Amino acid sequence: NARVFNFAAGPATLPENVLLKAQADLYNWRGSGMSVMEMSHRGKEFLSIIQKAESDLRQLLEIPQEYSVLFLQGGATTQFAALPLNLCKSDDTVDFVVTGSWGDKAVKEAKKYCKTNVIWSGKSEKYTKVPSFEELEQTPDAKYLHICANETIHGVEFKDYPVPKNGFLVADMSSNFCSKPVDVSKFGVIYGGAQKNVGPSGVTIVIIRKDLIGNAQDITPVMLDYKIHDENSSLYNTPPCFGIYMCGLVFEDLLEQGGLKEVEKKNQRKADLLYNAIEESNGFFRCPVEKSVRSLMNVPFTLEKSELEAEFIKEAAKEKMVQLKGHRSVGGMRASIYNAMPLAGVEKLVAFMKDFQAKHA
Amino acid sequence: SNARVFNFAAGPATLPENVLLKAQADLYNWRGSGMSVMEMSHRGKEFLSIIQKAESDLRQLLEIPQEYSVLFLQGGATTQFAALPLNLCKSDDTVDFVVTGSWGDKAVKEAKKYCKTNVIWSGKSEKYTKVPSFEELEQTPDAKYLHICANETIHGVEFKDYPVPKNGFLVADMSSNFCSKPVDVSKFGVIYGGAQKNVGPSGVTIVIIRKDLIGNAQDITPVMLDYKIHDENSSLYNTPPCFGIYMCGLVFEDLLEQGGLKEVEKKNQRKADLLYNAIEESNGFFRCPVEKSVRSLMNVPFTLEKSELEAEFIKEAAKEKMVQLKGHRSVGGMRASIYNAMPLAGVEKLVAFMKDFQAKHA
Ligand SMILES: Cc1ncc(COP(=O)(O)O)c(CN)c1O
Ligand SMILES: Cc1ncc(COP(=O)(O)O)c(CN)c1O
Ligand code: NA
Repeated sequence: NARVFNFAAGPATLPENVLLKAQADLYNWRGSGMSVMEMSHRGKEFLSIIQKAESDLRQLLEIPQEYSVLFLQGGATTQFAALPLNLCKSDDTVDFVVTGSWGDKAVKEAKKYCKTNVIWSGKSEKYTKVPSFEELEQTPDAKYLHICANETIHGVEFKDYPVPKNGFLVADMSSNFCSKPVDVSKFGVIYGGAQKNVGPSGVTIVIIRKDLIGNAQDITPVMLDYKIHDENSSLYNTPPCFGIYMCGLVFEDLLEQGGLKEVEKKNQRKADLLYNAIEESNGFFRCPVEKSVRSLMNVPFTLEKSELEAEFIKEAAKEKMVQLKGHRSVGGMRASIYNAMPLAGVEKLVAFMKDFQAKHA
Repeated sequence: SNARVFNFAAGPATLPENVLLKAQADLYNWRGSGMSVMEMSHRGKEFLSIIQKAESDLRQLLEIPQEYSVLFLQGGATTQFAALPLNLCKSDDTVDFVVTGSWGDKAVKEAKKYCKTNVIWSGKSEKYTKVPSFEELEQTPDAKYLHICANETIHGVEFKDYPVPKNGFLVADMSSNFCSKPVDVSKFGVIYGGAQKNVGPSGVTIVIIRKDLIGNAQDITPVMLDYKIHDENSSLYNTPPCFGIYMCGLVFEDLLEQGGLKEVEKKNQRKADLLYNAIEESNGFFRCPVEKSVRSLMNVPFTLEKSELEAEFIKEAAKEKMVQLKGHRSVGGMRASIYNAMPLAGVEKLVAFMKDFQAKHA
């Protein structure tokens, strides 16, 4: 049967023209006589691919030459260790602003390798807000400030960014990467797994200011050492070649769409349809997140009639809208609406919500 | 070339055509699920069926006993060079190594960050052409484990039988001969390897580990390197390399269809013999430096007496659709990597090419 509307939160839906391009290239990429999956990573074909992927990503996000771009394995969770291993001594302090459970996971891992100060946590109001930056009390000698830019489970997204009092800003942008323009120069490090907006799982992108590379802790595994990866242009060991190729296809296609200003407009448009449906529902559907920080990528919502949640999810799936189930601890629903989710999928969901409400009025 | 070439790359490597064509067919919509494998939730029922079948197929192929875990991880074999001593040793423990090539040497260097190392024997002095007699190896009396690289991909040295560890257990990097032949898994505490030679694309690393060795990692172990975390979450602690795992699953299923590892080994031995016999019968025109009894079935390094002709040999072979034959910078010459999926006809073409080349340049 046909392709479904896939609301999965990661891995996620990918552009159909990209998938079909990959299908067409799979057996024999451009007359090279082999698949990307069979290429030497030190061969001229693969080198062309990873170089074009880097150049395309630099163009898309406007990443200047003062920053390195690394294509790594291990997921964002590997970076939770790599960051303080590379950037801190064991007795340095990192500040965290914790706006959901991904930030909390980052804090717990960093505690192995340095000191951590959680200068603000949204937990007491169920992770529904971003703090006022002026009232944060930042540690005066902090090495860096870590945020999770888009909290995938909780639907809380930074629109503006804090200015570190000392040191530099590090952001986990896994679930909103390449969804909108970002002024990279405000950051020391931007990182994220590919598997929401830019490719399949198995590739993690690290964007790191060059003056911060080097001097990792002695216990840093070679495979977590940024200087090693940078000096070898992400080919220290065998990279995730097919994944990097797929990212390259996605980056190329985002440029063809008109770049990130255009991508942002589409994302804002389709998210507004869903949030407006929720707010106009007279409480039938509810989104807990404070309006100004509502994610364009992950939309958590509940039903006033909580007992109807299983029926909602099951009937949506019969209507080809899958993976709408929300997190264990609040229940309800989560609509993930990443760059490649078609406008028509969001419209189908909004129509289904309207009909469901009228039926269970 | 709009025909597929004979691809002698050392990793990533050639893969079976039937596997690639199955992946092509299903890439847009896997089995009416309505999405690609590349778009599936790792916590969803479709992907769970894929990873579970991949593990089941591998357990059958290798005859992995029930008391071993199978982990599908990211990071390559190089990440395991760190994860092994982090998980298995305290910081003042010792690991013994037999070093038969440069991959083992890299494992030693990384392990030193995490524990003490002892190289009992190195083949470096004879340019990595031999395996030591095992009984005379002086093992450390309290060594936690003994590490080998079962197939040294650059040097072409392959273990046929295995040493018996004295105090601890045996760990083997089988990256470049993984699923080329039967292995008595019970002889090992850990077998590991990147998928990218014999069983899949780059991005997936397999670790087969005895369950009683899991747990008790050093406090500084990253969560992503911790065997207990991966095992208790069945390799889904974080987001796994879903598509790579899928691809490995296809390869395992095809290796079972071929008749399993006894059949795979026969084919490997047969095609390797063709190439080694061509070299030995050439009256010194071609030379392999490796001692005969430990010559790899997977990677065949060889040189020309007239070394000035090596560049032409490689360029001319590539015009004849035999690519990636250049050998390592320290010895020059050539390296023919002839993994499971390398067709017999590719080895036949190279041998015929070698014959013609010698006749022409004799
Ligand atoms: C915002 C965020 N951060 C980190 C992660 C962890 O990424 P990975 O599974 O690649 O380790 C996720 C995964 N959903 C995420 O959404
Ligand atoms: C025997 C062996 N061990 C380890 C490695 C390193 O593996 P990776 O690039 O996946 O880290 C290689 C790669 N050629 C290898 O051949
Ligand atoms: Na201090």
